[PDB]
Amino acid sequence: SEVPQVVSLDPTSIPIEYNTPIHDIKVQVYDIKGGCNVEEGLTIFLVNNPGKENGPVKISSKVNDKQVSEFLKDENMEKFNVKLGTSKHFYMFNDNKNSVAVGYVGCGSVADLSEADMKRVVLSLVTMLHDNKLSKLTVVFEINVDKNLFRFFLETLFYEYMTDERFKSTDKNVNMEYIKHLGVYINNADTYKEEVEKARVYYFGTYYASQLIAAPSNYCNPVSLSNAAVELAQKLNLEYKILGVKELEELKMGAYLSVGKGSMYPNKFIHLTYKSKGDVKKKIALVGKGITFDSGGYNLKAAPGSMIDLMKFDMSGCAAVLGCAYCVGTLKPENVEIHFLSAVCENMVSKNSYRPGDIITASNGKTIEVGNTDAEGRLTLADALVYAEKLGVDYIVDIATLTGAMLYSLGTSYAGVFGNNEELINKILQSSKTSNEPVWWLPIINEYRATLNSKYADINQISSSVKASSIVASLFLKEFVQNTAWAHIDIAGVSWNFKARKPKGFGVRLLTEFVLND
Amino acid sequence: SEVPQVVSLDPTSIPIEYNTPIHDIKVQVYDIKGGCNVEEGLTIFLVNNPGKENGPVKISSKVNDKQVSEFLKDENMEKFNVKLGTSKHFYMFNDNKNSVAVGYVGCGSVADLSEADMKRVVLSLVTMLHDNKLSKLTVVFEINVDKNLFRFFLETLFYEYMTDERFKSTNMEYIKHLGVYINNADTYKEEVEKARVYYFGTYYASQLIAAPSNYCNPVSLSNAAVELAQKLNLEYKILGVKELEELKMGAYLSVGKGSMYPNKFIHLTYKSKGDVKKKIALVGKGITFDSGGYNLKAAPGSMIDLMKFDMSGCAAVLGCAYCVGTLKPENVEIHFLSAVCENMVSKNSYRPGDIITASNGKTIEVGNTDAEGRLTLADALVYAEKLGVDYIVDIATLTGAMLYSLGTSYAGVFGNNEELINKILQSSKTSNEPVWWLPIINEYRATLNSKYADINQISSSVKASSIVASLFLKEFVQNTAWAHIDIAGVSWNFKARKPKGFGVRLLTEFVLND
Amino acid sequence: SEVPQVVSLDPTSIPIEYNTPIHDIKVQVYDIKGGCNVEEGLTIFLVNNPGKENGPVKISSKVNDKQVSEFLKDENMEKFNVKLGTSKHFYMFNDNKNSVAVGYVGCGSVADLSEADMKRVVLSLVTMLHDNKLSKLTVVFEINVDKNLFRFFLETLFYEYMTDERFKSTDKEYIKHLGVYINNADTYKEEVEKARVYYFGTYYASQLIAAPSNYCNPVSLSNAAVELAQKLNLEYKILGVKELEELKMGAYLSVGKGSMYPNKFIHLTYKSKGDVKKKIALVGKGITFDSGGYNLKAAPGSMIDLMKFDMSGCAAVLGCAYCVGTLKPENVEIHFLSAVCENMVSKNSYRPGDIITASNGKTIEVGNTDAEGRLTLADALVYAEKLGVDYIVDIATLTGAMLYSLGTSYAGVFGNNEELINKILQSSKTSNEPVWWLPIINEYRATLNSKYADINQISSSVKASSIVASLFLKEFVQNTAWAHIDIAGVSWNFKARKPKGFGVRLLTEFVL
Amino acid sequence: VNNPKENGPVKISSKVNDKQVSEFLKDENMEKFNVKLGTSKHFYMFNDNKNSVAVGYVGCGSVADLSEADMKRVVLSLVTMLHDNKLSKLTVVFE
Ligand SMILES: Nc1ccc(C(=O)N[C@@H](C(=O)NO)c2ccc(-n3cccn3)cc2)cc1
Ligand SMILES: Nc1ccc(C(=O)N[C@@H](C(=O)NO)c2ccc(-n3cccn3)cc2)cc1
Ligand SMILES: Nc1ccc(C(=O)N[C@@H](C(=O)NO)c2ccc(-n3cccn3)cc2)cc1
Ligand SMILES: [Zn+2]
Ligand SMILES: [Zn+2]
Ligand SMILES: [Zn+2]
Ligand SMILES: [Zn+2]
Ligand SMILES: [Zn+2]
Ligand SMILES: [Zn+2]
Repeated sequence: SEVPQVVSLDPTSIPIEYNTPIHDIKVQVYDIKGGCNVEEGLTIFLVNNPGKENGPVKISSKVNDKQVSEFLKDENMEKFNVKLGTSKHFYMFNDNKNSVAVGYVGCGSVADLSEADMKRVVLSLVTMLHDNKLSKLTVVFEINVDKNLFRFFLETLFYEYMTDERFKSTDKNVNMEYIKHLGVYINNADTYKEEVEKARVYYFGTYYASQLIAAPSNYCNPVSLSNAAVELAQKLNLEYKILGVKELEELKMGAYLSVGKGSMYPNKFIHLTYKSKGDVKKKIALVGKGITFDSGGYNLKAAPGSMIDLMKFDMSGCAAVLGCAYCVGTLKPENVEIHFLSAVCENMVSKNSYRPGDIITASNGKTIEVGNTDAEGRLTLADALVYAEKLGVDYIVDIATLTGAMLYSLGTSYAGVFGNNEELINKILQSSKTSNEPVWWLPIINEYRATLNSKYADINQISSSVKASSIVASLFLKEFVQNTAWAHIDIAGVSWNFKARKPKGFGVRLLTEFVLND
Repeated sequence: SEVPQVVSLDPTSIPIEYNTPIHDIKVQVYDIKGGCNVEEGLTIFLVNNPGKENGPVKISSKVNDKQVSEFLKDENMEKFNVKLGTSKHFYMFNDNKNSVAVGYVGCGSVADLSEADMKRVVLSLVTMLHDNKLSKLTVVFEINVDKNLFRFFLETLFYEYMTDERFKSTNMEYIKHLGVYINNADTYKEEVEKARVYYFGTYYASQLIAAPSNYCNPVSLSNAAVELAQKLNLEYKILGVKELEELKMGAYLSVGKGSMYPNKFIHLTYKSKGDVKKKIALVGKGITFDSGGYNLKAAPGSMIDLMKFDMSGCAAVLGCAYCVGTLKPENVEIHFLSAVCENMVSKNSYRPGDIITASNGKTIEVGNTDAEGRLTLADALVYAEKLGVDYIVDIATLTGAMLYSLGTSYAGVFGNNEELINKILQSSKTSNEPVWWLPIINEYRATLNSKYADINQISSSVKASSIVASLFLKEFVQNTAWAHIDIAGVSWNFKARKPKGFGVRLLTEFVLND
Repeated sequence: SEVPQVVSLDPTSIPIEYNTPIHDIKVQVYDIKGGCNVEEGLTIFLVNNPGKENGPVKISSKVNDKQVSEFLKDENMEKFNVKLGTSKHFYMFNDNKNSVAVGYVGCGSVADLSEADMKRVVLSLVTMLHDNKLSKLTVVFEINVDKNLFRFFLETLFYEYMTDERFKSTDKEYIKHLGVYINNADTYKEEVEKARVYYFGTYYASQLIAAPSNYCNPVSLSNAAVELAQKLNLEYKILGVKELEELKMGAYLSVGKGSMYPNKFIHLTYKSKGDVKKKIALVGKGITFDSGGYNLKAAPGSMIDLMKFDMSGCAAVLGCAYCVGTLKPENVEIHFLSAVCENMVSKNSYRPGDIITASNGKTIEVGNTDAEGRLTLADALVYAEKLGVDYIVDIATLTGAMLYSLGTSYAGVFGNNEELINKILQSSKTSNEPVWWLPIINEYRATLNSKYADINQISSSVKASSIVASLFLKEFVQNTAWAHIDIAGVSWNFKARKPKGFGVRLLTEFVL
Repeated sequence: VNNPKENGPVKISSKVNDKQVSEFLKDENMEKFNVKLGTSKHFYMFNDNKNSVAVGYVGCGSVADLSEADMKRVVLSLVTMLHDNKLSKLTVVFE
């Protein structure tokens, strides 16, 4: 529980902001049919023009104000177009003679708006919120979006609006003033109202996971992260248990322990549990990769493009699980038992570090020849999957920044999912669709399995020949699940937003939807 | 057209073996429910042991021979195990006193054998043949295979058995009879002659791919297509530089600029002898050699010595053309396309940064001359859609990124139509040439937005080169069903140091089963 | 104070030779207006020939010897030329009939000789000293040199003549007298002992730099500074980890985290005895060894075996402390600062991506553990400005890019004050340690803008790292004249396989 | 506009010969925007004539004597508004 220090200035806990300015925002949903009120703050219309590519702006919604309605006519709006991402700001006086702010965001020419498109819409909106000291934002939906897409709008709005300033001292912002009220005008409002607080919950679950990932490795270490996980479970009322080295030694988790050997921070295995109240019908184990930092070990990340400075994100799998625990813990689904697992450790270079060629013994008795100390993620997950299967669970779903090859496979937008079961994979894909976190199905090719045949150990950690590292890794993971439905989500490519220089908190909504939609 | 020479010793044609020793093999299929006759040749049993991993060998089938039956009892065969690929064969005299050879090949503990599993068995079997001077091989199937897997067995057996000696010189003779004992033999008989056809289509493509680039050039390869079309009776037309200039195929022509061999656009055609109901265009990448151009393949692992294989897509199309021309399917019109050229380093070569104009008017900013395949395919796809077809399917060793994606076993398929892709995937299953569906992610498309040209050839940032290339290709098909099969990883058999002839059976099953 | 050991054979102190064979050399300066006596030893004439490139040698000086004068006539000397660096030895009997050795060194055809020219002159002369068991060296200046260049001749003569054998278990006759014949001898005499002082300050810096990282560590080096301050008479204080924690020097401490050697902040002080009118703080980068950390110097050309030199800035300041401590200037107060530590790979090491907090409250996102010098200099600079000084000047082997900028001969100087830079440049001319002024380009500053911390350690795009580093440093000086001398390129003499001791004379001329 | 402090509020010094825009360019209204170098906002409104006018600002930082890299950032910020606007006339006021 106590975080070890080298100097007295070393942080002993990960700073966590629970009460975000977003949670202070009062969200009200009105039916657009009853007319719009252009009173205080900024009012933004989400407008499209089907068919006409980059067509003119036409405000369909009825506005309950003669001066604002006259301003927003068609003859005045024709000079602006609905190009996706386009925004405009308006200044005018209403019937009361008050300075009001009005504008719009282009939502393109396509009806059924996409998901990447919506993010561009949201980002465009956030630009209008930034550098402007508003108190209320009013969004008018002159487009049709299903309940899932609507919730996604708020989730993304909250997340992109929110700025992480935990580590600013002298460069904090002077002009950061979040709105206090959010008005939403949409048709058939009563069906969308339920999605607001669902969106707010998903927001923080994602934002919580984002905060953990964003925190540097000196702040976020195996101990402080486990402490933060405990603190989260306590606030939610989840059963929690943190296993230390002695307990892990008795469980004979040789793969997991070997990775953490070179670290000054003791291994910490996180095990949170949510037990729905009543007739538990589904038992689920969520496993997340929890490497607080990945130096690569003696196979040091010294090669160009290894991006060692980024490897604080290597606990994103773990962060996704904890963010989910919040959403699950808050929303309180019924008829489900969920285990949130993460074998947390740090991959470092030391006299105590494990060496290339070292043969270790996993907790299931299988001996593993280490071919590369930088392939540690599959080593920790191996023991984690054994732990998970021992729980007697129905579904085992691991999520991990496992292979860099994912950048060459699916890239930065789509995550890859592997598995040994077609129904479990289909549920992940279905959860991917409704959670609005894109994932693509990749194959586990058994012909490659022969390249893992060790001369001395039971199985090789890595392949010498096959360069399909994403599939080979899955072949390795597949060996540590004997008779349980298992899916593997590789989020190495999608976890970090290279453009925004911040985490996505990817997986939180996907996993939560996976649990809820079951 | 005559192949140009630097010296008189430079070859002017690709040597091709049309009449292979495989074609001389008489195949006989018997039903296993009746006992085996072990008179002549070599007799091999395909045996497994479900449950018992690496279990002992048990010959279930009754053998009509007293001396061989003693050999095949349980007490002697138990000393052998069924580990996948393991084999043993002994030489002995039968009841009449003739020298026969008997043995087995291990087929593992899993029932439903895969194709890689089946391939390993065949390899094990072929090793015994490369060490055999006799006349007959008899294979006894004590394992379960559907009609497709059995046909795949023969296809693979024929393909692996055959040895390419065109470039050798300067210990065996091929068998003349093949005996097969399998259950429900009468249903599998139809697959025998189909397999032999699929065999040569693959092996033909292999010969083209295996042929060095000094032998196989844009001229000699185009000549070979003519030679193939003439033997089959396919409408053929080879477009030269002047016609390609008039068609304004600027991307395609720019790639071949640095080559001493003129560009040759291959257009073969199979028209059914009736009412064409589906019209299909098959486009194949035809780079006879890929040096990479001024973006030279000098980085480690660039494998420039391998880049004769860069015409494998074309080889697949030609191989398919063989099968289609031979099998003669009905109600279909098929166009076999390949923009053939050579990517070389010269004063005449095209440069990085060059902006070129494709035949559809779109300008392309070249970011890397080693990405020449998509440039040639760009014009090839434009040519295809003008043909007015229902399906356009390109196949090409396009991206090395496939090696990190699916590897050397599975090829990747992209497309703009889900039904066409499903037809390809269904075709992958029956041909047993494995393909996995990969996504065209439209979010990446913005990275192809050039500052000066209409579209970028490559992305500066996004390293998912396999998806970006597909995004590029998609720009040259406007309103036609199009699929893209990336076979860069699967085309060459690195362990065996030879081509796979990948795509031939995949594409042929696609046209036939459609 | 006590140096930690892994094995008992690990050294606990930097061997230092204070009394070099150079110091036992009795130096005599005579005015040439009166003739040279070719009595004993080797006598070498420094000769020029204006206009002709490699023209003949003509010895102008009067020699108080009939036979040597006849030998040194024009008809005999014409077969030799004055090509810059050329040397010749002569054998002859003098008037009393004693075997004396005489010769010359070519000084080219150009009047105002440069420094590379003079070094070649000095080096060529040293060659005659190394293969000869001589007892006396007499140098006659038949060329024109200002008082400053003359001192440099002696400086370079002393430094190159001297051989460092501290780490030899083998070995293998320094001269005891040095005679100098020059016109206006009475003005050059004052430069004689000044050169000897500048010499050792330089040679002192060389010894510290040349000393391997197992000998010269944060503790042993800090001990040497204490030892140095004591042999002088400077107020000294070495801050250890506990007080540095209370001063909250988080950037500096993070770099030393992975080391077996505790951080040691060197703070020597020279306070004049009168009305201190200028207060100066000299900060030196003090990395006793630079492994690069988790961003290990594993790439080809990283020259990791050289990274013992990464304390050259500190060695320069200490060398300055010696010269200043010896010459004792008036009306000046000088603080000699150096945040000494070791950048190593360990479980305790700081990681890439780590956010640390400097002593001025600014949070820093570490992008590369091999950019540790600016991290240590940041806290050192905050400490420096707290002293309330007029000038803050740091000197450091900070960026390897300097080899691509100015190379190995010229050092780069950056700053936020133009008058301070001109004084540094002015010192470069008189110290004869070449320095070129480089710009701090504010357009690059945006590349140091961190997403989470106050400021980034490194830039993502811009490869002008020497400038980027300077932009980082500028953030830790709020309202004080500050100059930064990047000596990564000039610190090591790659051809001679030894340190240059660069910066010592430059800084001393700046103070004095 | 600049604010000699750092990322401080926007204050329009210039007198505007328009009652409606002057109301917009008031201190109470421009205070919500800051002068960070390159930051910009433009609004659309009707003037006294009831014509659609577009008004805005570009932040020129807190330093007086603008550099050359500084001016480019200002210009780019200005150019972005031109590329996203079907305007006919651009008016730049140098405060
Ligand atoms: N021989 C091998 C095979 C696979 C790997 C591999 O997949 N490494 C992982 C890793 O570090 N696991 O702990 C990996 C490397 C880079 C990235 N990466 C993700 C964004 C950028 N880079 C992700 C995962 C390494 C070495
Ligand atoms: N900037 C880029 C982007 C993509 C590529 C690329 O995919 N290149 C292709 C190619 O050169 N096609 O002609 C490629 C590279 C490697 C391989 N390869 C296949 C088996 C081994 N290597 C195949 C194709 C090259 C440069
Ligand atoms: N991404 C970066 C950017 C700059 C540096 C850098 O400045 N490295 C310095 C250094 O060691 N700082 O502590 C550096 C590197 C090489 C040399 N070098 C000097 C003689 C030869 N090489 C000197 C300094 C390192 C990594
Ligand atoms: Zn790793
Ligand atoms: Zn990892
Ligand atoms: Zn290429
Ligand atoms: Zn190619
Ligand atoms: Zn360094
Ligand atoms: Zn350094």
